[PDB]
Amino acid sequence: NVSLVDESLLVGVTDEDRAVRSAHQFYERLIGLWAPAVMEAAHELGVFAALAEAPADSGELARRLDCDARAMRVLLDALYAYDVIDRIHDTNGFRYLLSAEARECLLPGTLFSLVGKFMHDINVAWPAWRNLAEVVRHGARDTSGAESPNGIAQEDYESLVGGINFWAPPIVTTLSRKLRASGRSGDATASVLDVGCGTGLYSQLLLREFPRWTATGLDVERIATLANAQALRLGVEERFATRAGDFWRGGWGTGYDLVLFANIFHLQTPASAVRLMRHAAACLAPDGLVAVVDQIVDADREPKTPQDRFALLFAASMTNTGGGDAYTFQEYEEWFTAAGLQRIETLDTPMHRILLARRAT
Amino acid sequence: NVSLVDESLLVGVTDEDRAVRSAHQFYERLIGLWAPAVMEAAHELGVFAALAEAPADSGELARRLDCDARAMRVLLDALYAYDVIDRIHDTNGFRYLLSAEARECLLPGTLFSLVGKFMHDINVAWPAWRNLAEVVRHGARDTSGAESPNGIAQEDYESLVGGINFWAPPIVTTLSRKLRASGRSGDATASVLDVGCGTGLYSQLLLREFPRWTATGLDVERIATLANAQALRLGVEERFATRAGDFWRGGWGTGYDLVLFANIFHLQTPASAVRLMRHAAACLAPDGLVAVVDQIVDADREPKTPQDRFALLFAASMTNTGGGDAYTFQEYEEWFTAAGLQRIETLDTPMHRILLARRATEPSAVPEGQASENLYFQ
Ligand SMILES: Nc1ncnc2c1ncn2[C@@H]1O[C@H](CSCC[C@H](N)C(=O)O)[C@@H](O)[C@H]1O
Ligand SMILES: Nc1ncnc2c1ncn2[C@@H]1O[C@H](CSCC[C@H](N)C(=O)O)[C@@H](O)[C@H]1O
Repeated sequence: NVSLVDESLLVGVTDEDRAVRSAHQFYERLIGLWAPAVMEAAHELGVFAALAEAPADSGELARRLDCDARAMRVLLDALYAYDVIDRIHDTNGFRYLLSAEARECLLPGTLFSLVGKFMHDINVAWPAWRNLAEVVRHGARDTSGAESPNGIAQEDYESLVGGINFWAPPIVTTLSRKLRASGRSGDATASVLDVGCGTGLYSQLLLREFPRWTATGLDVERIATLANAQALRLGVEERFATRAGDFWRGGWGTGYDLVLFANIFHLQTPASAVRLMRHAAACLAPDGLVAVVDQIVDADREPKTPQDRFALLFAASMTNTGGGDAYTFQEYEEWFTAAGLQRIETLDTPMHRILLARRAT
Repeated sequence: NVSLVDESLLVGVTDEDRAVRSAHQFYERLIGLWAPAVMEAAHELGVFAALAEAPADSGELARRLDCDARAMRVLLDALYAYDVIDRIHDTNGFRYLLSAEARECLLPGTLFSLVGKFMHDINVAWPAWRNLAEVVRHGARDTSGAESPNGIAQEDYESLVGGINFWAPPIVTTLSRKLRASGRSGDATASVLDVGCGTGLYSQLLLREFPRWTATGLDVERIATLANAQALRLGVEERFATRAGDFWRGGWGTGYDLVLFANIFHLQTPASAVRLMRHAAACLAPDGLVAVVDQIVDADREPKTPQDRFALLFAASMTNTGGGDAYTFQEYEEWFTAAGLQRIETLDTPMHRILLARRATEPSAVPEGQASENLYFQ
């Protein structure tokens, strides 16, 4: 399906055979470089927007985009080989197009658009990844020698946050099922705090699921603007508010039934993480919950499941961009304890775990 | 498996379900960026050589390599997540180490070392891949409009040729099995021409398989130097020779029983490809064979098999580096016909296909004469 090596043709177990087999497997990993390069170049050239507007043969698309015809065929067939675009082959030749699901992912301004991820890679991640050895040499450390938090800046998040909206629906449906099995129902009011809310999608999907709930997102000015616009598109604006500014300044509020941290703790240092956890505990209502949605692994750091394997890789993505980590269950439990909280649930999602915690006293 | 997404937790019915599912699959493809970055950084830092010398925990490796302890933990655990390095468990914890098979791939100077591929990526391919958009805009067409061959240069091949040695053994095993099944044997004299031989591994492995054969490798002088050294390493130097120079000149000799083109045609334009095929036919014994080993796909260009999917991607790798293609079976058949050859076999290998061609047996359906000549010139 995805394989680039016909492994059925790598046979034997002599030392030579095993070395050759490993070399092919390592080469296949190395050529994983090619997929973001192809996809991100296609984005830069306007390929996806053009295919959505009108399906096209490769020569026609090259003319429309002022590109070389042969190179465009090569690029389009590579995108088809990655299952990113569709292609019809009949007696008239080839026509390239987007499926509805691909359109949602590849065009700007849709709910699940990956354009912000493409742009994050182009502008931030790809130059950093080429310098990874330097950061490993020197450490993700500040001028005083202390661990630094992750370095992705608010202006970079303006793109990236929309590009990670796709994570939210599986996470929110898993969380919502558990909250309903926890006696939290529709028709009862509750207040949510979404710390570092990004576009606000996690909050906004909760608002759709729980029609009497309200939610408040904390994020920086320009991100809060994005989040309010998205709430309006989703029809939950009357129950979604933002509180713009650096969340380290406080002004979070109190009485929250749910405090959500999605994709926040991996940005922290241990010192900043424990502070955030204590802040969260202080704003909880009686019977409130903290939900951490993150790349979380056991201290053994064994890649036993896809979520564990992704967490170990995500830690490298954090180091690449200046700090943070994929923290361990044991670390979260330490932070919970320090904040007077106790972990009560762990739920798996496609690429994350949800940890739920509540006040012990 | 080695998936990075737990796809059992993604639904796929509604339009929103399916968009979310595709976005996770596309994201998984995008984060393929991270693996070469981690592996190539580890090479630059000396990780693989150090682990081969002495297995160590992250903190010990950080000390030995003058790196930060936490960042080294992050790097090594990522390599472990990619199955590139292993663990050995002690009563007090574990160390990282390389398996025997991984050592052969990750250390410099071994026969199957990927180091030359790491360095090709670092020096050439990484920066090119981020400029891919501008190369698609302009194409490989020269100032006069004609397509250019691939632009990877001799200085680049000094690293890359050793870094692709790993492809050769499965290919040579498959080729040799077909040669023997067809009647060839190693206790009779035969001559092989290896055009653009690189390190010479393909013809050197053939020389080990067929102990009375000889082989001549064609390449530029700095690569021929590598090939002669490797022939000595493999014990076949008495039957392996090189001829340095631009192989597009032709005049390759006479009487060759086998003319091998491994990883050559994808570098070509259609014009240079047909010229090479004609040079091959001109040097072939009456019963000789041409073997093309390349990224080859049907004209339907459908990603049905791994080899098809890799070929379509490899075409992009050629465009990335200035020219060439993953050519189709039908294009090779054009070139065989233009050279008086006929395809007789197609064989699959892990990431390639082998085409075998012999001298044609039947004449063109168009009789000799001016009309045939005019068709030829057009
Ligand atoms: N000190 C700080 N104050 C406010 N927002 C912050 C912050 N540090 C990080 N953030 C915000 O935290 C978010 C991290 S990305 C995650 C966004 C969202 N929770 C999601 O999972 O999709 C960004 O929107 C970023 O601007
Ligand atoms: N015009 C030319 N004349 C001579 N050698 C050339 C050439 N163009 C390319 N080459 C050589 O062709 C090789 C291409 S890489 C393939 C090497 C080998 N056949 C293998 O498959 O491993 C390089 O060694 C390069 O130096």
